[PDB]
This record gives sequence, C-alpha cells and structure tokens, in this order.
Amino acid sequence: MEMEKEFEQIDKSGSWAAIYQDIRHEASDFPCRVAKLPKNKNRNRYRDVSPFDHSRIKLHQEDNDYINASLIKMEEAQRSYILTQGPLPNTCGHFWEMVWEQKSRGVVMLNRVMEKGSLKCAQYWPQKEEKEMIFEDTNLKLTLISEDIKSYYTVRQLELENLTTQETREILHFHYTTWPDFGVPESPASFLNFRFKVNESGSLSPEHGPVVVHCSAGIGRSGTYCLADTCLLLMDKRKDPSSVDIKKVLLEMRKFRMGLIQTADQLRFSYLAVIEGAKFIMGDSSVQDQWKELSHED
Ligand SMILES: O=C(O)C(=O)Nc1sc2c(c1C(=O)O)CCNC2
Ligand SMILES: [Cl-]
Repeated sequence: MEMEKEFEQIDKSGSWAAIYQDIRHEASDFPCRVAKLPKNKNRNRYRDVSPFDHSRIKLHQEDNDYINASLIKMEEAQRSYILTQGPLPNTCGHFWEMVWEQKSRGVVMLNRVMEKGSLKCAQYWPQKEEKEMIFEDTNLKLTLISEDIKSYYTVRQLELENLTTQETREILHFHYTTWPDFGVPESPASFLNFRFKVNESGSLSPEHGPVVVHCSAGIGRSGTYCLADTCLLLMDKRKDPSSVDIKKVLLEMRKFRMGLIQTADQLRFSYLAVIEGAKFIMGDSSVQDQWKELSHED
C-alpha cells in the first residue's frame, strides 16, 4: 500500500511532528464571526474552538440560532457528519434540538464527562431509565430505554420526543469510554471494533440525517474518528486502498471545521487504523472477529 509505505518512511525519519505541522499550516482559515458574537460567549466551551460561519449548523430558533457545531460534508465519499463540542450545562437543550432538527439517529461520543479532574462535557443524557430528562427551553424529552455496557464502550438506546408534536424517535448513543483526551485508542482493533458497531447500527444510512460526532471540543478525537471513517469508506467504494490520500482527506475535512486531529500521534493512529481496516474491505472478514477478541469487550 502506498499509504503503508509512506507510513514506514515517516516512522523511520521521525517526521510525524513535521508532517502534522505541515497540515496545520496548509489548513483552511475561514471566519467565525457568529461564534464570536458577545451573546454567544457562554455557548462556546473553548475560546479557540469555533465553527466556521459557512458550515455551522443553525438551530431553527428565531431567538438565537447558534450552536458550536459544524456540518462536515465529504462530497466524494458521499457522507456527512456533524461535529460539535461536548454540550455545556446551558446548551444541552440546543444539542438535542440540533439532533431533532437535523434528523440524526446516532450520536458518537468519544470522551467522558470527567477527564483528568475536569468537566469536559455536560451530563446531557439520562443515566437511569426512571429519571428522564426534560429540556424546557427547547421542549424536548429524553429517556434512557436500555444500554449495553462493554469493557471500553457503551451503546445506549434513547428515546427523544418533541413535546410540541408528541413525535418520538429512537436515538442510538455510541460512547467510547477509554479514549483519553489528546490521546489515541488502545489499538486499531479497539477503534475498528467500535467503528463497526456504529456503522452496523444503520445510524449512517442516508435516509437519516448526519451522525453527530463529538468529544470535548469536537475536533481532536472527533477528527481522528472521522478521518479514519471517511478514508475507509472511500477505499471501500473504490476497492482500491492505494487511491486514498489520507492527508488530502484531512485537509478537505478541515475546510468545514478547524483543528480536526489535535496531535501528531492522533494523525499516526489514523494511518494505522486505515491500514488495518483495509484488510476487511479487501475481503478478509475474519479480521472482524480478530478485532473483537483483541479489543477485550468483556
Ligand atoms: O476532546 C477532544 O478530543 C479535543 O479535541 N479536545 C480539545 S481541543 C482543544 C482543547 C481540548 C480539551 O478537551 O481541553 C483546549 C483548547 N484548545 C483546543
Ligand atoms: Cl460541562
């Protein structure tokens, strides 16, 4: 693979920092003036992480339509994502309003609520079936229906109801719980096993809205997951691993949201995950059971 030969070169020359810095220097720079308006200051988790104006998700509210969230539209791969920060205590209603209005059926969460003693994300979903959450500002109700706890990730079945219309939808919550902030997953196997659970759920089928992916800021771990997912989808559509330029795909994604992938090692993990995932795409299905065993779900 042209991609695994390049990987060997970068490793042998120790160029991951240099390669990653090159991507930071070439990355798009678009205005974020809605995100920077004074009235939106308390809707942003990080002052240095904002959505571009041209690709931000607008809430269908006449009052204030701003949420820190971006629509990544990968034209060639024919897949879209919504990347967003971990909701704040005052934006959990906005978050589920976005999920409703964009018709998403899956939420991919790559962080924990508390990491390194800090609250990196609000508790925006219910932890107990009998303690549903009501978001008064956006008139939404959220109920935990069931959850499937594995050793390093949890899948939750949620019911989201629009209280104005009494319409309900099932939302699937894919929660990767062992991915450290500014770090990498334990192995390509762990990551690819989790990715398969997401893809196999149907959450990314095109009759639904785009899947929501978030970490704490919605750029680092979110960017790593989304880069690997898009690259694998591309080589799956083509059945040609050598036709995929990972760095070019990352630069394309960064046209829609800043800072996707936050460390050089996350970039390196992206290569490893795509290289390993190519095995399943090119016709070795047994590697999926290998990944499940290697991930130690139990
Ligand atoms: O959650 C992630 O994977 C991620 O990108 N996090 C990021 S990105 C980012 C910060 C954080 C953080 O969580 O502290 C702090 C301020 N600058 C950029
Ligand atoms: Cl928080």
